[PDB]
Amino acid sequence: NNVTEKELFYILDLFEHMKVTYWLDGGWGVDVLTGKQQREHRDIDIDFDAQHTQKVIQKLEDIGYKIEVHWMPSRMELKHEEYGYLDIHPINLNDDGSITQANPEGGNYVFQNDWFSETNYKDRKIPCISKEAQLLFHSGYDLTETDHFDIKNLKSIT
Repeated sequence: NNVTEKELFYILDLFEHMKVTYWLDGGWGVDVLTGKQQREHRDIDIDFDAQHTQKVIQKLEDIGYKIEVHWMPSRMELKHEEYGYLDIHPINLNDDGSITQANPEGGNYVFQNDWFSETNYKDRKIPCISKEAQLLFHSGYDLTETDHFDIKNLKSIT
Protein backbone atom coordinates (compact mmCIF):
# COMPACT_ATOMS: atom_id res chain seq x y z
CA ASN A 1 0.00 0.00 0.00
CA ASN A 2 3.08 2.20 -0.12
CA VAL A 3 4.96 3.74 -3.04
CA THR A 4 8.03 1.68 -3.99
CA GLU A 5 11.11 3.25 -5.57
CA LYS A 6 10.41 1.48 -8.86
CA GLU A 7 6.84 2.75 -8.73
CA LEU A 8 8.22 6.24 -8.07
CA PHE A 9 10.47 5.90 -11.13
CA TYR A 10 7.53 4.90 -13.34
CA ILE A 11 5.61 8.05 -12.41
CA LEU A 12 8.75 10.10 -12.95
CA ASP A 13 9.19 8.41 -16.35
CA LEU A 14 5.63 9.37 -17.32
CA PHE A 15 6.28 13.09 -16.86
CA GLU A 16 9.65 12.87 -18.62
CA HIS A 17 8.31 10.99 -21.64
CA MET A 18 5.43 13.46 -21.81
CA LYS A 19 8.10 16.19 -21.92
CA VAL A 20 6.27 17.94 -19.09
CA THR A 21 8.57 20.00 -16.87
CA TYR A 22 8.26 18.84 -13.26
CA TRP A 23 9.97 18.50 -9.89
CA LEU A 24 9.77 15.80 -7.24
CA ASP A 25 8.52 17.05 -3.87
CA GLY A 26 7.25 15.73 -0.54
CA GLY A 27 8.62 12.74 1.36
CA TRP A 28 10.09 10.95 -1.64
CA GLY A 29 11.76 14.23 -2.60
CA VAL A 30 13.46 14.21 0.79
CA ASP A 31 14.78 10.65 0.45
CA VAL A 32 15.98 11.41 -3.08
CA LEU A 33 18.08 14.28 -1.69
CA THR A 34 19.64 11.93 0.88
CA GLY A 35 20.74 9.53 -1.84
CA LYS A 36 18.70 6.49 -0.81
CA GLN A 37 15.29 5.48 0.56
CA GLN A 38 14.82 6.13 4.27
CA ARG A 39 11.28 4.94 5.00
CA GLU A 40 8.00 3.80 3.45
CA HIS A 41 5.99 6.40 1.53
CA ARG A 42 2.21 6.70 1.34
CA ASP A 43 2.27 9.20 -1.51
CA ILE A 44 4.18 11.07 -4.23
CA ASP A 45 4.23 14.86 -4.58
CA ILE A 46 4.93 16.34 -8.01
CA ASP A 47 5.07 20.02 -8.93
CA PHE A 48 4.54 20.37 -12.67
CA ASP A 49 4.16 22.96 -15.44
CA ALA A 50 0.53 24.11 -15.24
CA GLN A 51 0.25 24.63 -19.01
CA HIS A 52 0.02 20.83 -19.31
CA THR A 53 -2.59 20.34 -16.56
CA GLN A 54 -5.17 18.73 -18.85
CA LYS A 55 -2.65 16.43 -20.55
CA VAL A 56 -1.17 15.26 -17.23
CA ILE A 57 -4.52 14.48 -15.59
CA GLN A 58 -5.86 12.63 -18.63
CA LYS A 59 -2.68 10.54 -18.66
CA LEU A 60 -2.88 9.73 -14.94
CA GLU A 61 -6.50 8.62 -15.35
CA ASP A 62 -5.53 6.46 -18.33
CA ILE A 63 -3.24 4.32 -16.14
CA GLY A 64 -5.89 3.93 -13.46
CA TYR A 65 -5.48 6.82 -11.03
CA LYS A 66 -8.83 7.97 -9.65
CA ILE A 67 -9.34 11.55 -8.51
CA GLU A 68 -10.14 11.74 -4.79
CA VAL A 69 -9.38 15.35 -3.93
CA HIS A 70 -9.65 18.16 -6.49
CA TRP A 71 -8.58 21.64 -5.32
CA MET A 72 -7.39 22.72 -8.77
CA PRO A 73 -5.69 24.76 -10.06
CA SER A 74 -3.81 24.65 -6.75
CA ARG A 75 -3.61 20.92 -6.11
CA MET A 76 -5.16 17.51 -6.82
CA GLU A 77 -4.89 14.19 -5.00
CA LEU A 78 -5.32 10.99 -6.99
CA LYS A 79 -5.34 7.32 -5.98
CA HIS A 80 -4.08 4.19 -7.74
CA GLU A 81 -4.87 0.70 -6.44
CA GLU A 82 -1.26 -0.42 -6.92
CA TYR A 83 0.93 2.69 -7.11
CA GLY A 84 -0.89 4.48 -4.28
CA TYR A 85 -1.52 8.20 -3.80
CA LEU A 86 -0.19 10.93 -6.08
CA ASP A 87 -0.51 14.61 -5.24
CA ILE A 88 0.08 16.95 -8.19
CA HIS A 89 0.59 20.70 -7.92
CA PRO A 90 0.38 22.94 -11.01
CA ILE A 91 3.13 25.54 -10.95
CA ASN A 92 3.59 28.43 -13.37
CA LEU A 93 7.01 28.98 -14.96
CA ASN A 94 6.83 32.75 -15.35
CA ASP A 95 8.57 35.17 -17.71
CA ASP A 96 9.82 37.21 -14.75
CA GLY A 97 11.81 34.16 -13.67
CA SER A 98 9.58 33.42 -10.71
CA ILE A 99 7.71 30.17 -10.14
CA THR A 100 4.17 30.65 -8.86
CA GLN A 101 1.33 28.46 -7.60
CA ALA A 102 -2.39 29.14 -7.29
CA ASN A 103 -3.44 30.01 -3.75
CA PRO A 104 -6.78 28.23 -3.04
CA GLU A 105 -8.31 31.31 -1.37
CA GLY A 106 -7.55 33.87 -4.08
CA GLY A 107 -4.04 34.71 -5.25
CA ASN A 108 -0.59 33.31 -5.98
CA TYR A 109 2.19 31.83 -3.86
CA VAL A 110 5.58 33.15 -5.00
CA PHE A 111 8.55 30.77 -5.09
CA GLN A 112 12.16 31.37 -6.11
CA ASN A 113 13.52 29.59 -9.20
CA ASP A 114 16.52 28.13 -7.35
CA TRP A 115 14.28 26.18 -4.95
CA PHE A 116 13.62 23.80 -7.85
CA SER A 117 16.75 21.89 -8.82
CA GLU A 118 18.05 18.40 -9.62
CA THR A 119 20.03 15.71 -7.80
CA ASN A 120 21.72 12.40 -8.52
CA TYR A 121 19.88 9.36 -7.16
CA LYS A 122 21.35 5.93 -7.90
CA ASP A 123 22.85 7.02 -11.24
CA ARG A 124 19.59 8.74 -12.18
CA LYS A 125 19.18 12.50 -12.48
CA ILE A 126 16.01 13.49 -10.63
CA PRO A 127 14.48 16.99 -10.73
CA CYS A 128 13.33 17.80 -7.21
CA ILE A 129 13.05 20.77 -4.86
CA SER A 130 16.22 21.66 -2.95
CA LYS A 131 16.99 20.78 0.67
CA GLU A 132 16.45 24.46 1.50
CA ALA A 133 13.03 24.35 -0.16
CA GLN A 134 11.92 21.27 1.79
CA LEU A 135 12.77 23.11 5.01
CA LEU A 136 11.01 26.27 3.80
CA PHE A 137 7.82 24.37 2.95
CA HIS A 138 7.87 22.62 6.33
CA SER A 139 6.53 24.52 9.34
CA GLY A 140 8.91 24.46 12.31
CA TYR A 141 5.93 24.81 14.64
CA ASP A 142 3.70 22.04 13.29
CA LEU A 143 5.80 18.95 12.53
CA THR A 144 4.64 15.35 12.68
CA GLU A 145 6.98 12.68 14.07
CA THR A 146 7.71 11.64 10.48
CA ASP A 147 8.46 15.26 9.58
CA HIS A 148 10.96 15.31 12.46
CA PHE A 149 12.49 12.09 11.11
CA ASP A 150 12.68 13.52 7.58
CA ILE A 151 14.27 16.77 8.77
CA LYS A 152 16.82 14.95 10.92
CA ASN A 153 17.67 12.86 7.85
CA LEU A 154 18.24 15.97 5.74
CA LYS A 155 20.58 17.11 8.51
CA SER A 156 22.20 13.84 9.61
CA ILE A 157 22.92 12.55 6.10
CA THR A 158 23.34 15.45 3.65
